[PDB]
Amino acid sequence: WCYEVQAESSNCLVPVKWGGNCQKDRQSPINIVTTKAKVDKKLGRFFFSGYDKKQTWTVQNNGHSVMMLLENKASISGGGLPAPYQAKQLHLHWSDLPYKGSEHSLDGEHFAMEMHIVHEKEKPEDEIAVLAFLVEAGTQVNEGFQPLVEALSNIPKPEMSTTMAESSLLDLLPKEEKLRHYFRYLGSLTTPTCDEKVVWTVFREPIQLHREQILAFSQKLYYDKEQTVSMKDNVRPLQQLGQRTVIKS
Ligand SMILES: CCN[C@H]1C[C@H](C)S(=O)(=O)c2sc(S(N)(=O)=O)cc21
Ligand SMILES: [Zn+2]
Repeated sequence: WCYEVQAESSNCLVPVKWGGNCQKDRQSPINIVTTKAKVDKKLGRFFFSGYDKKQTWTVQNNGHSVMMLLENKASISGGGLPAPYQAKQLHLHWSDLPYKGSEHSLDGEHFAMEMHIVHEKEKPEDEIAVLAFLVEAGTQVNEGFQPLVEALSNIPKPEMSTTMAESSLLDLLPKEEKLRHYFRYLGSLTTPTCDEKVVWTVFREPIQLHREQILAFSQKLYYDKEQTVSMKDNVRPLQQLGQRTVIKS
């Protein structure tokens, strides 16, 4: 399987031809019409555990994205979730243009990147909880992202792995006060096999990176071990909401 962009220069199955569960009815990502999302008072604050601890994370190019291995060293609870969820991995989706790098959209507005923090239910439509943050260009270098951005030139090819300098997950997120507002729905993984087992949370507040930090991703990373196709536009096309609803805090 591949993204649309990889087909043009392949030395593979494009998104509209993906099999498995990818052609089903409760798929992700979606466009969120914010006025159509109903406030649900049960969507309380998230509580984070291990997000404040400095770690040296392993980060790897898996041929589709760059992925930090979180190795169960952090967890979340609250946020209307039925149970705590263990953190498994963090990865991103991006482009090199400001309005075609996110997977989800808000009222038709797209962003430059989207970051996905993937967690698994501690014990189904909510086996996996993904925390989704939308990214745009701001005025300044986001210092919290510097260890990740700095690591990228050490994993230019698929299968490569490196160790980031000391950093926390908290360093990557908005101020906690700004995480109170989010959107919630049930959907799928955004890559094959597209399993309908994800409870999604899309935070309303964008993260800001400097333009140069966002461009680093497409400038330093490659889809192929021949380094001829720059990694970008790793974005699944929008899927239909159908008879689901979106709720918000
Ligand atoms: C390369 C895609 N990997 C898949 C399977 C992995 C086992 S996972 O962590 O479940 C996961 S989370 C997402 S996303 N884009 O919906 O957040 C995709 C993936
Ligand atoms: Zn993702």
